[PDB]
Amino acid sequence: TYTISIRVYQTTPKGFFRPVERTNWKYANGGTWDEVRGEYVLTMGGSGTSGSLRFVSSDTDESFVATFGVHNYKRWCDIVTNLTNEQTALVINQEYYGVPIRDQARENQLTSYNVANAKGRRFAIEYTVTEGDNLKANLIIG
Amino acid sequence: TYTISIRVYQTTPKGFFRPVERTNWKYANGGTWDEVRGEYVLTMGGSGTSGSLRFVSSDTDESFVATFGVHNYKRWCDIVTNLTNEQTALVINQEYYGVPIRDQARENQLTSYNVANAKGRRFAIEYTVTEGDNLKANLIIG
Amino acid sequence: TYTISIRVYQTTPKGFFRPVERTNWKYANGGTWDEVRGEYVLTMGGSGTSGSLRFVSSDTDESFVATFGVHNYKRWCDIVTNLTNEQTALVINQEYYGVPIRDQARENQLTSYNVANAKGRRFAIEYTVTEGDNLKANLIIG
Amino acid sequence: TYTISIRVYQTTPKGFFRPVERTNWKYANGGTWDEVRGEYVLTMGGSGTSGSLRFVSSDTDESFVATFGVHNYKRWCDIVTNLTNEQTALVINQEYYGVPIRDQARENQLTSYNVANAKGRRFAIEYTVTEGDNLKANLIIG
Ligand SMILES: CC(=O)N[C@@H]1[C@@H](O[C@@H]2O[C@H](CO)[C@H](O)[C@H](O)[C@H]2O)[C@H](O)[C@@H](CO)O[C@@H]1O
Ligand SMILES: CC(=O)N[C@@H]1[C@@H](O[C@@H]2O[C@H](CO)[C@H](O)[C@H](O)[C@H]2O)[C@H](O)[C@@H](CO)O[C@@H]1O
Ligand SMILES: CC(=O)N[C@@H]1[C@@H](O[C@@H]2O[C@H](CO)[C@H](O)[C@H](O)[C@H]2O)[C@H](O)[C@@H](CO)O[C@@H]1O
Ligand SMILES: CC(=O)N[C@@H]1[C@@H](O[C@@H]2O[C@H](CO)[C@H](O)[C@H](O)[C@H]2O)[C@H](O)[C@@H](CO)O[C@@H]1O
Repeated sequence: TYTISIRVYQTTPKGFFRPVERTNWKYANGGTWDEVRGEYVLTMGGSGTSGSLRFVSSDTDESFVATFGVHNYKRWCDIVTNLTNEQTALVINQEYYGVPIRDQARENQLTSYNVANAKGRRFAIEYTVTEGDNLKANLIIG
Repeated sequence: TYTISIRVYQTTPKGFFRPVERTNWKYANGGTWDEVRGEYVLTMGGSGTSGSLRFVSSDTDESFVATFGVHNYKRWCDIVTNLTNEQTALVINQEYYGVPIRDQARENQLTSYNVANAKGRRFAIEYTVTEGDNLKANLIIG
Repeated sequence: TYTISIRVYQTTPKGFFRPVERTNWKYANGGTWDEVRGEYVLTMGGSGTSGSLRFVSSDTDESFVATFGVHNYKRWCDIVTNLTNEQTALVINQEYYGVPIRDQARENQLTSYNVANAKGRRFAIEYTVTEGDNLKANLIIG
Repeated sequence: TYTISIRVYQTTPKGFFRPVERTNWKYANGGTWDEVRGEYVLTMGGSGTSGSLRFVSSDTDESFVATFGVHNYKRWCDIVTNLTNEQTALVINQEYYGVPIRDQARENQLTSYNVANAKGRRFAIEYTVTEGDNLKANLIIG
């Protein structure tokens, strides 16, 4: 059993990103999302699965999906932005198990990642605890 | 644009079901989940899509996925229980758009649905507003 | 350090009670309220303090304040209903440290309590774990 | 009836402030706290009351209470930090109605306020809508 506990930081008062979706991939006995002490907690039944969070800023027509998981006993993460309306977290979560470019992101087993949207705003995941059963990450909205 | 506002009634202090997942299907320009005044609000960009909520009772090894949507401009719902660990909301939500036994439930455009798990616990969805752009439903856990 | 973890059960689809306020009394180094895995968690820095939750049903003009605490190393609880608009949780929480009838409720160190409003609806607190540092209770809305 | 909708911006991934308390003062027919689309919404029954939010960073031994209200039909705000353990939101909210150094802050009817704690961290409230029945404010944690 793994947990990934996520702290969300919204760093600029320009626009407002709100949570809109949280998904669980089906591998390794699946997993759950819990809110715990102001954090988003992804619990997974083993290595080889993941969960996604989608955030939307309707003020500025911006959005992103942040995905967190464990691949071969090492944590991984990715962010997808410039989302079409068809790119919900349900859709994006699954792409990490069949789409080569997404597969590669997972295989990278990154402790940190960033990507910018077409509007120039950057998003980042930073694992602050990178080892063990109880992993911790910052999700930073630029 | 459609909304479905959901009030959750957990009626029996035997076990405890907690929210663990909320998904959005990709059709009809997708959708979002919001928490508003203690209610779950599914917003959708048109007719032909849906969203799912999974709840889990860890104390009693119970779980269910409740799905809400609009099909051909009429609201629909379904509940799936007796879940395997591989049946996350991500999985179940998507099955309503390709799996015949799930497709048919969606096509029924039901204003109410009730089901029991193997342990005899009943789960129900009852729409209280069944027409118009802003729909309302009770989710009742027995 | 004590925690009291509270599971809220709303048992009838008649009206809808939503959370509106959560307060902490100042004794024993104060305390906090956290949402953890769908539960309300009151953490307190020792014996001799408490915290309150207020719920409101605007559909039916009903409300109540449920208070939980530890007095002389034994848990206690009370519910106040038939609230005036001036009876917020902030007000009610404090009354257990100066108002004789409220003082008495606290001194009772009850594992369970119930009270009905003028509309005939009953509310109950039931401690399921009554001893130790990590206490658990059901808040049942009739 | 007044509303104040609050967007929280936690801007620095050094420490983590989590919500721990939300209180309502008793004047002007009281009020409520709601979570709406990722925002905190304080609703009040008239002019002359307020509500408080306490946030705590356990990692860094930091905390603050942010208070929002309407005084003589104009919005007001204040932040208190460097809190003792006895200074819960319940305590602080009430002090704005009898304690001179707090009364004066309320009477200032400020559209913006900023303060630093002993460790040098800045906290700010900035109203984005300053007139009418439905007010809006950013709460910025530095
Ligand atoms: C150890 C590990 O991380 N393995 C993953 C593997 O996860 C496993 O998937 C199977 C079903 O395919 C099953 O759910 C099992 O419980 C999981 O541990 C992934 O399938 C692949 C991605 O293709 O990556 C690793 O091998
Ligand atoms: C109007 C309606 O309810 N139609 C649905 C249809 O939804 C549409 O799907 C397409 C993509 O196929 C697109 O997303 C469009 O925006 C939607 O309105 C569903 O595809 C089907 C599923 O069987 O059911 C109706 O025809
Ligand atoms: C052990 C216990 O429960 N004692 C309470 C007492 O709590 C204590 O209050 C003082 C300040 O008065 C201080 O905050 C200390 O940390 C607390 O443990 C209560 O004051 C009284 C109620 O009047 O009840 C017990 O004695
Ligand atoms: C209109 C206004 O803002 N007045 C406030 C006043 O609020 C009123 O308080 C009384 C009880 O004293 C009652 O609750 C009424 O509904 C409120 O409008 C405040 O009491 C004072 C605090 O100094 O400030 C103004 O006068």
